[PDB]
Amino acid sequence: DSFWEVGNYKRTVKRIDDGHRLCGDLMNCLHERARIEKAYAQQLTEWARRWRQLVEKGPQYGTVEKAWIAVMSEAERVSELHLEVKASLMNEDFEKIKNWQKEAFHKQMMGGFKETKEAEDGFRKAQKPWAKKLKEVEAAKKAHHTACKEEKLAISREANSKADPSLNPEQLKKLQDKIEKCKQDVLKTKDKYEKSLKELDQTTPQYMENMEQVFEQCQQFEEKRLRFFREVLLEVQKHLDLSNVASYKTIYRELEQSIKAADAVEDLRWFRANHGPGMAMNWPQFE
Amino acid sequence: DSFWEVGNYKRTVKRIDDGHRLCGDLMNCLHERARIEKAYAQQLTEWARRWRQLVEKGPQYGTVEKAWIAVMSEAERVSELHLEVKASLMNEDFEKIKNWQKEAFHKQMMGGFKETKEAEDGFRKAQKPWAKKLKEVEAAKKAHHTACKEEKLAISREANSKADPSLNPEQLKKLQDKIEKCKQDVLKTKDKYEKSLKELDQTTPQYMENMEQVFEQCQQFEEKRLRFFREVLLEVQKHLDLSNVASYKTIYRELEQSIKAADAVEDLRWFRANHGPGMAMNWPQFE
Ligand SMILES: [Ca+2]
Ligand SMILES: [Ca+2]
Ligand SMILES: [Cl-]
Ligand SMILES: [Cl-]
Repeated sequence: DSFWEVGNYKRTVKRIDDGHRLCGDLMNCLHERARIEKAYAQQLTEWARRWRQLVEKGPQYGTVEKAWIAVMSEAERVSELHLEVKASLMNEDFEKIKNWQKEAFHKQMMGGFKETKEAEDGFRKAQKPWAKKLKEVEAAKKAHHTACKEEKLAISREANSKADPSLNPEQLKKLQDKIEKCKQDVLKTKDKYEKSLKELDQTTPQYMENMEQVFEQCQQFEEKRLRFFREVLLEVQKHLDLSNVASYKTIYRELEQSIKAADAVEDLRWFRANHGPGMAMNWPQFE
Repeated sequence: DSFWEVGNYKRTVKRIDDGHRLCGDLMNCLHERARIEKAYAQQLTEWARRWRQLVEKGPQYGTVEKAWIAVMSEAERVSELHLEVKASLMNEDFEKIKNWQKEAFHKQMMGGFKETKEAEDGFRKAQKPWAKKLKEVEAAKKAHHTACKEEKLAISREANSKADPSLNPEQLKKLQDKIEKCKQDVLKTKDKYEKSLKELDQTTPQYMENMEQVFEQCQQFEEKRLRFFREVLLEVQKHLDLSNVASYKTIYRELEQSIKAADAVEDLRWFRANHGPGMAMNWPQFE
């Protein structure tokens, strides 16, 4: 069926509540992910703390130890970034939505929202006249299609004397009497039936305005929401994007640094002077 | 105290068994790293399957819907990357260390490594001659400082003769013989104490030389593990680095462009003509 048909704006008004619903959704969606971003960061700092300790108590000293611990550090510094994502999603994006939802929706006392009950009210009194003066027409339709069908009944019960030569005098008098009263009956109904249509076609213009006038407002409101989503999702896109960052490559430019700084020659060197033949020795002498 | 003191070559030998353990530690270190990269991916893909349904089943249609879902996609393509890390870590870095750690370590039929019992036996082979040559000197020490101190007591037997005209020169002869007997036990022992040292010096150049080769043979083997750790870690750093990854930057340049394609006007135009004043209508007529 059509929107212009009485009470079919229902699905345009329903979009309002759906709008409020789509806010909470976009919030939970962001939040639920923000929680995952922290889950990763937390697992990294925990892991780092674990091995930064295991390596410490480990038997592996020297420059290699530093090169090793450099990875525990990268894990931490990565956690710092991902731990920043979380906040960037909640403190900014999430809230920026929560606020928009309140400054756009107002919970009516009874139920639903103000801007929802208003659209309904608006559409109603913007369709009322075209609906009421649609009853005059419809009440005239079943008033004419009842008389116009009543005419054929007279035309039928008029030739009922083609077999029975009964009271012919009183017959052709009454038969041609009812078909005449029915002639004006169908004509007077059509006359008042054409009127109702005029009375409606005159209500149409004003009805075409008030409706679209109430509808246009909804579109504008929905626009503010759509354009708002494109605005938030973009920010979110930048809060997830770590490729377009400089501090990221840094973490992996310095990791390569520390690892390369592992001079094996220098390690064996140290070990040679502290545990190897490089140690002093009181060679046995006369006492 | 010093490495050159007999037996004090354990620290440099214990280094061997440590080298093995260390490998096992670094393997667990990487395994736990990837195991987290996996859990992080699993959480992402499931976050996608989670909301990719809620959005498609939700009241959010049109371009804005696509822009929204566009996020789920980035959440998947990212998860896919961290899964490449898990594999790279376990299939290469890990399987590499494990492989190396077995090709350089062979457990005995008794326990311990063939290379552990390799250096120890080697050290003893080069130190035994020096040790046994020293055990003689050590005995000569409790040989000269046993007759030389035995000499000092011989003077006591004479010093005690200051106010005791006891025996005759007959006894003086008994203490007079110790002049050409006790003194000999000091000049003959000190003479041999010389030999023990002189002869030991003939067994120290060959001693250090030999003791050196063994130690260097450890420096060689140890070097291999060190340089290996460097080679490995370098690769590991590269398997964790998503900075210089072509696919990574693309993910977001693609997400962003997808969100910018979210035309608000596009969605609006559609609704008005599908549920609004745009819909056609059978304006009442004569029947
Ligand atoms: Ca250590
Ligand atoms: Ca949908
Ligand atoms: Cl409220
Ligand atoms: Cl209220």
